[PDB]
Amino acid sequence: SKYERPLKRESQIKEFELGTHAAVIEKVQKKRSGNDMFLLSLLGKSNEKGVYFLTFGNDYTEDNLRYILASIQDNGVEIPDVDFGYNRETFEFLKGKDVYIQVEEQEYKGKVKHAVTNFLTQDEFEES
Amino acid sequence: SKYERPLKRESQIKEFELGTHAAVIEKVQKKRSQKGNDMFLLSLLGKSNEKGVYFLTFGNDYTEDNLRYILASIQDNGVEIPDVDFGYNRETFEFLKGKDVYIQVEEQEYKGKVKHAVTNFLTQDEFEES
Ligand SMILES: [K+]
Repeated sequence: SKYERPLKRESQIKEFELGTHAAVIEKVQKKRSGNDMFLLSLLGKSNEKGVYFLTFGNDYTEDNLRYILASIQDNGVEIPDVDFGYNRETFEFLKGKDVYIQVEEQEYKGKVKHAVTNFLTQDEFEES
Repeated sequence: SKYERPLKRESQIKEFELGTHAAVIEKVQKKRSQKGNDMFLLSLLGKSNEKGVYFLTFGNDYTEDNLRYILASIQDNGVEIPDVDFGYNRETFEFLKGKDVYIQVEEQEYKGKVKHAVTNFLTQDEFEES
């Protein structure tokens, strides 16, 4: 057969549209950049797919996890008295928790994506 | 203008087809039956945006086993089951939310008319068999 540039595969994977969304942290995976990381897979109400990298070791680590925990808290889950950080308690705790999320567009290397940027509180979600 | 019947629209409420599906427990709602049994109503969202429901009834002989089946399915989708007494309580209500499961849809009869209904929660093995 004469070669013919094939059509792009998985063009119709559901991604989040711009704005705020009620989502679930469907999955959590361990990763490494040097930096220790949790990869958070996010699932939308219409099976939209997004990801968020929680990076440990830096200055924003504590705050970034707090917002996640507050968003979980505001989706009707009690935050226990655990030492939250790069540990197994946290890894397990984040799996299958409802959240509010913010989705903005993000340029990288020419093309544009829809990136999950922040985890929102009840108040910040209701604003939008 | 003279009347012409508009074509049937699409159900934005797309129901589950028959057979087996992977889904997530999207929502849990506190209810009470007509008899007076406490109930959890589980909204299930399939991978193709299908939407079904399930009534977990407490205070009968089928309650304890029904939870095992749900909690086993949650366990096999990679979530550790905590050390709590499961029942009509905050800890159960909160835990079930947001969890991936395997379900089995079948034909049932509501007031005589047939409908697609979520019947069982499958372990990993059972899912693959289908
Ligand atoms: K029409």
